[PDB]
Amino acid sequence: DSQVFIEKRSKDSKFVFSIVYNGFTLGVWVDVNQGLMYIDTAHDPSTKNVYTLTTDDLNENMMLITNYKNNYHLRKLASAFMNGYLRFDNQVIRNIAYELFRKMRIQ
Amino acid sequence: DSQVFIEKRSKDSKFVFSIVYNGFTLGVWVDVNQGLMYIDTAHDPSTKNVYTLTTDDLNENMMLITNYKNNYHLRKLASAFMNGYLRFDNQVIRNIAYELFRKMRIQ
Repeated sequence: DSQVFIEKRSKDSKFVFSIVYNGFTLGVWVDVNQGLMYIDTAHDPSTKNVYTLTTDDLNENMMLITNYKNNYHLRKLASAFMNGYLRFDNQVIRNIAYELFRKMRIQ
Repeated sequence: DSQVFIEKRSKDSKFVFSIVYNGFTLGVWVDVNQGLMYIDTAHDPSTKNVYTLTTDDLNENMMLITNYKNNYHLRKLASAFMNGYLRFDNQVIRNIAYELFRKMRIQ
């Protein structure tokens, strides 16, 4: 099933933040020189940049514009995905990221 | 009502494309040096870069990822809006752009 955006994170990529989506944690990583972002299960368990996203959406984190003040890393994620710069470690992660993205909105 | 992202287009801004949303035409313009994009009613009636967006959405142009191949200018629009780089000529235009954005999705 279309393993095109499927790349493992590069040696020089750096951790930036995590998303806990339902209860599953996804680590987001950046390769600065390449201009690519990667979503993997690996993460740093002590980071300040953590975002709880849930299917029912009580904290409104699926609302990119409602929460502009607080959600900077999510809006970048969504940009990178739309501008073609997001990479996923696995097809499973990919299917999870897709599902996450499907319930986001620009309001 | 919050006239913050309300700026008229700059002297050096250039036309890039239009969106016909329901039947109303919006011209999108870029100021390259400032890194800002503007939505106004002005447009170039002979451009090739035209995108028909409709509330019921038959052509699927509200699906940023479904139509990745064809919708490059829309994905940039949505990026600019989320990264804080979109400006609107009027509050009316703004309310229209907001409404347009509300029915878009990342699928």
